[PDB]
Amino acid sequence: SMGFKVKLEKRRNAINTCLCIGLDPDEKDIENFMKNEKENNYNNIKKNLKEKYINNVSIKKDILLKAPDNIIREEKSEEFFYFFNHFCFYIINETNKYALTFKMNFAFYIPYGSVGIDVLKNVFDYLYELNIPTILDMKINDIGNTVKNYRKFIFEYLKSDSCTVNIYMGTNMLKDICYDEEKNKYYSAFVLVKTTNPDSAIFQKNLSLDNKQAYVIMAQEALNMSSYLNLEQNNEFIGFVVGANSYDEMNYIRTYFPNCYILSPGIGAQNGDLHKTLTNGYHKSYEKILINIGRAITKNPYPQKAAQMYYDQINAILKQNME
Amino acid sequence: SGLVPRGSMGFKVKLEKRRNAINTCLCIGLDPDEKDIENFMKNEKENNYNNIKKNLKEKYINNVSIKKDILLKAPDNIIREEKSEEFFYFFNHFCFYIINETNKYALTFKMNFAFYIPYGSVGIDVLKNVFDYLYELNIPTILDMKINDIGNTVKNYRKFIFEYLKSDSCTVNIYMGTNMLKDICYDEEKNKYYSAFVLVKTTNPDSAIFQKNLSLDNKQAYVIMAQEALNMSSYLNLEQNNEFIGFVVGANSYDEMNYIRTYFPNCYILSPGIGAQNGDLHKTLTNGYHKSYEKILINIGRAITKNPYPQKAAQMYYDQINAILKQNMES
Ligand SMILES: Nc1c(F)c(=O)[nH]c(=O)n1[C@@H]1O[C@H](COP(=O)(O)O)[C@@H](O)[C@H]1O
Ligand SMILES: Nc1c(F)c(=O)[nH]c(=O)n1[C@@H]1O[C@H](COP(=O)(O)O)[C@@H](O)[C@H]1O
Repeated sequence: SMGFKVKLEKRRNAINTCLCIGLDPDEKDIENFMKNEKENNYNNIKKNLKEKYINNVSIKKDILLKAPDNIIREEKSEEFFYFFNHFCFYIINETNKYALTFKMNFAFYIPYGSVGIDVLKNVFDYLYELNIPTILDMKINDIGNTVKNYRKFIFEYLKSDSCTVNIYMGTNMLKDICYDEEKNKYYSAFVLVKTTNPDSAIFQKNLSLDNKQAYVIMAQEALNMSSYLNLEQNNEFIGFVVGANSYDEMNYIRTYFPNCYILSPGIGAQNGDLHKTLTNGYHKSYEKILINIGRAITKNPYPQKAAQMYYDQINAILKQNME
Repeated sequence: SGLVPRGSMGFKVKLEKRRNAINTCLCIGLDPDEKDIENFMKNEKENNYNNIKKNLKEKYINNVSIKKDILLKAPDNIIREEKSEEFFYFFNHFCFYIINETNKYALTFKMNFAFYIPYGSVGIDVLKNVFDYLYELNIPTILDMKINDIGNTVKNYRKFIFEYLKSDSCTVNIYMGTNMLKDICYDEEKNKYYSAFVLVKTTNPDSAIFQKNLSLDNKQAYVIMAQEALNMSSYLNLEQNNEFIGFVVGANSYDEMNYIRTYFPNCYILSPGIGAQNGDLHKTLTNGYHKSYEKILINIGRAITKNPYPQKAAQMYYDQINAILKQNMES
């Protein structure tokens, strides 16, 4: 019942970081988990089985609760489901004490068909039980009638706190993403502003209007719609995705939108500079500058230590900025 | 087989061969909503499962991948013996019904992913059986998902769309950058090439705010984006491999349709917005006209799927399109 602004602030006060852990498991990660767990006699899956909230997931709980040794031989058709889900629970278990937010990119959960969407639901239920803020990164975009399906999937089925949105088609789509008039519900989102891909300048910087580059125009229009929807008063927000390799744009966005929520991917695997990113994007309410780190944690041999490393680096920078 | 392929190689070829046989550019959209599924279940109960019994006599239902056993059951037996499969069964049967009733008028079918996800996994199973079913019927397919991400991420969508569903094409939003197309329309590790349509001008009422108002070098953003897409298609050598990158241009965007067809004469256009939305068929098809009709796909979803007589609705659009194609050929 509390809005996302309030939930995020409360979590930030409890754990004192702005680390956002990205959970994007690829086929190799799942294969590697099954191989490593076969070698270490299922050390991590055995730990997963001891956690309280595994008893609360809603999809194929009985399969997940089985011993790894029983699955491989007598439930071959559930093997991929089992190891995929257990990899996700392992990462969450190892790293959640350091996380302000988890962000799950939908692309990683769909390419096997339905099975990965069951895993995704179980992941969102598990995070909900742990009371950890969630972002579903799906970069959704469509006309209003179609996009309402994503509002349902993301905010009703998964019970996500927030999602990502590409508003290139227009900003009117957000009326059917961030607001449900019949249910009188408000939801939060981050819109794409400046992205990490190497050619991101080709439309985001080269296109312009009124002496302002497209990324600035798009950030303004997203805030105009947030204001139209009265999201702030309802404890929700529309924020911006700004790449952690995009230092000038991060500085421009925080300078011209000093109150905005920013989500910043690109540190670690994509080699963004954490110091410049967090400094340029800084806000004393530092839930407003989420630093997403995916592969540098999930592909590290010791994800707890990887998360700790980034938690420590971030906190040192926040301390410097708090002066 | 290790021998040279004998079947169609490439979406361009698949589209042209079907267009030659059925003489239309109608694209039937299959976007079933919760009400559609509800209604089908209710109507079928009331007509003693007329349409599901028809579905069960079609041969290719025997070739779908997922829970075929369940789909082949008699509907009354589903209700009493497989109650937890009821929604899956009626959702998948509504789709087969629409496909059976309308496919003979369709150059291609476009399925919008959004309608298949909001129930969790169950709808993705339906989506896969739908693509399996259309594959068997050898009807060209489009998965409309407007995908976009960085390269490492988007490869997952390439896998889902082109390897798992075996779609012929998809829709893509290239606002993040054109280079994403290298990981969608091409697979370097397999030397495979796939087709896409990129968003150029969309039907939502505020579409001008970025697509028209933003500019570079005396060109509106939609022109910039179209050109970048075409440049990437050339770089990837798609057309030499019988694939293409085309454009989504809304059926209510007449000036832009004219511009696009004029300045990109041989491009593939996909145009939604007629029927349920405010598009005008005559104006759209006239501005986007190409003698290779398959380069101007006219998508109609709700005006067919929400019609109580879908075959006749499809026939009427097919007939109208053919009359307009005739006027534009010069009878
Ligand atoms: N949402 C994104 C953007 F808008 C963007 O400009 N760049 C991104 O990387 N992501 C996502 O952020 C994550 C980066 O993960 P990691 O590199 O493993 O740390 C992936 O989910 C990406 O798809
Ligand atoms: N892909 C689209 C565009 F880029 C666009 O500008 N406008 C659209 O309507 N669609 C899709 O086209 C279909 C319109 O369906 P119908 O109105 O029922 O005939 C839906 O799937 C829409 O999401």
